[PDB]
Amino acid sequence: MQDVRVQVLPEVRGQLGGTVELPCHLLPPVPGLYISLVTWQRPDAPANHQNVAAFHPKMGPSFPSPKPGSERLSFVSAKQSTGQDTEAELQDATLALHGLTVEDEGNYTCEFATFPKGSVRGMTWLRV
Amino acid sequence: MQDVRVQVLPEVRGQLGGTVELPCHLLPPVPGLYISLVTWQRPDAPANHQNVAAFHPKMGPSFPSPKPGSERLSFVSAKQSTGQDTEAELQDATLALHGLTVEDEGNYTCEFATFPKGSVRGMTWLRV
Ligand SMILES: [Cl-]
Ligand SMILES: [Cl-]
Ligand SMILES: [Mg+2]
Ligand SMILES: [Mg+2]
Repeated sequence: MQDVRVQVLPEVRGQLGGTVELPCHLLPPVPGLYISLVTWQRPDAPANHQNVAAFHPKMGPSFPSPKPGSERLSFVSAKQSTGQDTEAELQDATLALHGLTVEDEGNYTCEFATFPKGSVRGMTWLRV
Repeated sequence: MQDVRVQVLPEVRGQLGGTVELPCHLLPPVPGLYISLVTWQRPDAPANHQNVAAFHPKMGPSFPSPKPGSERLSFVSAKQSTGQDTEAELQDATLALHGLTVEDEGNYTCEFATFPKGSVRGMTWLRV
């Protein structure tokens, strides 16, 4: 079973008041690897305020910080299961920020909690 | 819903050739918080070799580094579900190292991947 790694861009440039995407993908495809969770964190934030977005395969997204907050964040492509007919897909963890503010600038870390490989991460600087 | 934090000791002293435990507990009890995964990492290791142990609620433990490796690691108290009669318990992520070697010394990070709160961690220096 191959190791997995988090593919990101090192820097993304956004426009104030606009939307920007932070690509994040778990590579390569590894049959049998289970993605238990994905999170986005601001690693330079106070330690108890690092998590800004999370995604669970069965329960979907959460946004455990008021800023940027649910209203200004979306998982662009991640899918949760909503019934017997639908399966989760967390491999593309790309995050969008909406209504960009100056306080949104900085480092963002995309982390996949996987089994059996454990947790792996990649970091992007959002420049606004 | 209260934030959760990882409770650890800052330093644990082991004896060469012996067993040592690294306590790790997710606090406080939070009704509704789901623990998706726990991992133990060596944060000072090369980046692609940080994960040394993982625990999934349904699939149990994995040890994605040859050292210390499965033979020399155990989750002291974590429980997986093994059927309809049993439920997982990951809140106590305490790790034991066995047959301690000098190469085992250093920082160990215990991380819980939770929903909806995201991923939180605590770090302990194992002194041997
Ligand atoms: Cl590999
Ligand atoms: Cl709180
Ligand atoms: Mg928070
Ligand atoms: Mg490995």
